[PDB]
Amino acid sequence: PQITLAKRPLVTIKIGGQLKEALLDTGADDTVLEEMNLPGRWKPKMIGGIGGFIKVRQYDQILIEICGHKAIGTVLVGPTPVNIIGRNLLTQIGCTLNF
Amino acid sequence: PQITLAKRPLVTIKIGGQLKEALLDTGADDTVLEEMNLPGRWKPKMIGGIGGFIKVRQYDQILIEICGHKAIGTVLVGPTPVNIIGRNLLTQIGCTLNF
Ligand SMILES: CC(C)[C@H](NC(=O)[C@H](C)NC(=O)OCc1ccccc1)C(=O)N[C@@H](Cc1ccccc1)[C@@H](O)[C@H](O)[C@H](Cc1ccccc1)NC(=O)[C@@H](NC(=O)[C@H](C)NC(=O)OCc1ccccc1)C(C)C
Ligand SMILES: COc1ccc(Br)c(OC)c1C(=O)O
Ligand SMILES: COc1ccc(Br)c(OC)c1C(=O)O
Repeated sequence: PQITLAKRPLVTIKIGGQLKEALLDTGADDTVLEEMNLPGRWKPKMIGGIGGFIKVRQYDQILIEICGHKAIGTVLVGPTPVNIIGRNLLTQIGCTLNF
Repeated sequence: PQITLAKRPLVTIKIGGQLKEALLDTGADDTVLEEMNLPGRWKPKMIGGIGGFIKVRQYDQILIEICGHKAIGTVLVGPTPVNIIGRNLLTQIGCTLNF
């Protein structure tokens, strides 16, 4: 698809067997999801942005389906007000910026 | 151009008489620049990111050039570590996400 930016690029995703929306975010190095339960091991990490830092649980090898495209990578789960798809997954779905 | 996302989507911009690198940021509603002077009498504005909210300065009617594409709009200035080009400007230069 081609997505214009008059509105936030919020798209349907599937993760952990659940339908969610997430922001296709070219300004995010990493993928950061709203607090949710995922099974298995994780490691404590912190990530920084405009407000300072938040603490997140880092999960590896998480599958996310993004507009029907599969991506697998590292996902951080924590107190973000928006699910963020970062560049680690955007490259896997062949996402580019064009102008 | 077509910009892949293996690395940060940094491009050169011109603003306030200064050449700078900035992030083409689809996850940003607004454009936020590192501490600098801009012409005009600013208004206060709150913006929110990972880590919470910060208070920044809003300058309206600011000229910016982004890879040869001229734009005019509102630009925020505050304690960001990276110059961020947000959707308010990305739409003006005809920038889309594609996959
Ligand atoms: C999502 C993260 C992985 C992320 N950071 C990274 O990729 C790397 C690992 N971080 C990094 O390099 O951090 C270094 C450092 C360390 C300490 C503190 C400062 C910075 C990031 O925050 N990326 C942001 C840009 C940036 C990148 C590097 C360093 C600093 C910030 C935006 O691209 C990203 O798209 C976020 C997503 C977001 C939305 C809101 C809450 C949580 C996450 N957008 C934003 O931060 C923008 N906010 C918005 O667009 C919000 C949604 N709108 C808004 O504030 O509108 C005004 C409004 C407020 C209140 C009422 C009325 C209107 C901001 C740049 C303007
Ligand atoms: C550095 O500290 C953390 C980072 C991520 C997480 Br998740 C943490 O646990 C809540 C902690 C901590 O031990 O407080
Ligand atoms: C009013 O919309 C927002 C503005 C800034 C931020 Br930060 C928001 O959180 C993601 C929201 C929102 O929850 O929709």
